[PDB]
Amino acid sequence: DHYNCVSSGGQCLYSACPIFTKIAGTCYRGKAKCCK
Repeated sequence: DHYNCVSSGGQCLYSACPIFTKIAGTCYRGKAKCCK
């Protein structure tokens, strides 16, 4: 979720995770990706 993502150094994004990151969970009731 958003809290876990952000406090674990990730970013919440609805798009593909950007270059040099990869999916590591979700955010925003599962609608977005957590990218790290």
